[PDB]
Amino acid sequence: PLIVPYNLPLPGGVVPRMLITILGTVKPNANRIALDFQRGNDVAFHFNPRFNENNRRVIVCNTKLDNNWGREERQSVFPFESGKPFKIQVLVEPDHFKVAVNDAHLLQYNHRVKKLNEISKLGISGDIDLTSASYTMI
Ligand SMILES: OC[C@H]1O[C@@H](O[C@H]2[C@H](O)[C@@H](O)[C@H](O)O[C@@H]2CO)[C@H](O)[C@@H](O)[C@H]1O
Ligand SMILES: [Cl-]
Repeated sequence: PLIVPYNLPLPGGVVPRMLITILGTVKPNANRIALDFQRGNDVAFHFNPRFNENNRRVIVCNTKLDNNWGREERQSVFPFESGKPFKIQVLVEPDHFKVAVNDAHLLQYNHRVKKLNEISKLGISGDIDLTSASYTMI
């Protein structure tokens, strides 16, 4: 019921205790999913499940500054499956984003962009049917 790519504004940026929840279903024969927490043109946190990178499934995380991608942090634990519904929860903590998928902790990503209050948009894209994109304070 939501258009993809989807832009979710994050008013006044992010802050510790902010929980962002994305519900969707992976399409059959999916290639990629991307969450992009943006600070203007910069990407503070790119969370990028890849379903077929040299016949491997991997999650690539990174930051884009001044149009340049930085050093990739790769996670081989891969909780997504083509055709299946998922929940991604991103909890903002003082020193990292903490990601859980389907209620199971997946990874953390240390804050490289430090102006948390300027990370004011989340872009959601890729091979999914998007059901819900929302946030709350815990
Ligand atoms: O780093 C995130 C970024 O990756 C780009 O692709 C990389 C690829 O991961 C790497 O193996 C290769 O050496 O360089 C490519 C270009 O930097 C994606 O194009 C981009 O969308 C992000 O996902
Ligand atoms: Cl910064």
